[PDB]
Amino acid sequence: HHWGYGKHNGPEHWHKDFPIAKGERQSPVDIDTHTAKYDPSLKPLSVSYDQATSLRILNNGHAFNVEFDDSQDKAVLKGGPLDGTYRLIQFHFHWGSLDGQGSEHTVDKKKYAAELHLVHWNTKYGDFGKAVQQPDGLAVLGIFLKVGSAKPGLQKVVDVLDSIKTKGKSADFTNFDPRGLLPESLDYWTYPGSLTTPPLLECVTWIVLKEPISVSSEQVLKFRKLNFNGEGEPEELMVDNWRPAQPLKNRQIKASFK
Ligand SMILES: CN1CCN(C(=O)c2ccc(S(N)(=O)=O)cc2)C[C@@H]1Cc1ccccc1
Ligand SMILES: [Zn+2]
Repeated sequence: HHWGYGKHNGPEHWHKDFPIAKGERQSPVDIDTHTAKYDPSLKPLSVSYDQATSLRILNNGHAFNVEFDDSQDKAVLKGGPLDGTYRLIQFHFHWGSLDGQGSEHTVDKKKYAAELHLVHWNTKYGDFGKAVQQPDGLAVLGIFLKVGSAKPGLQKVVDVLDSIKTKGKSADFTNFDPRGLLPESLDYWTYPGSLTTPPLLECVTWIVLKEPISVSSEQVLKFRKLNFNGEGEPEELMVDNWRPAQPLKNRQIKASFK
């Protein structure tokens, strides 16, 4: 009876195995755009993905992860609110059963069709497993997806999903360039939070881009053909793999822009 996104094991149940679910810096949150304060001391974000080495794509039963070689400073996130150098380890998405839901963060209570999480760890902690034990261990770059025009740099991801339909399937996924998933603007909101899945560790500096990317209805439909289940198990479509907004509590969301 493991955690997931069903009626019996979904987000309202997680606190029983992961009591930090009710903690003081849980993610995601609603971004109230009128209350977020411009912080003119925030620096521009530095996204340095030119030497990124993608390796593999994995259906983990909760989402799919595009994994990178993080054994050197190849694809890194710096600046913005961050002190030091954060290495890209993987990206994944959260999405809905319908275009009107799927994002984890909301903006003035608006839900987007999906949300991309580019996950990075602070190199001062040496490995990802050590970093998630620290309050400044991770930086997750969050990008909203809306349905409209296709995102050409997403199609190589969409086209491999048939090969990883079920939990535990992986596929080679070399030479994928995550720069093709970014919007034009790097304007962002930032706040201290958590992993949005168990173990819900309070180790993330969230950086949420204001500008969503557009994907096509056909691209997101292909996300919704994935399976939560393993091969030869009853089919349960991988949809609505998002945690809803959690209480902001004693936190301030800062804006990089006016
Ligand atoms: C390493 N795994 C397995 C997968 N996972 C994560 O690494 C992770 C990353 C990003 C997010 S998010 N949606 O961007 O906030 C959520 C979870 C969870 C988990 C983390 C973990 C940490 C310590 C002990 C055991 C497991
Ligand atoms: Zn995520």
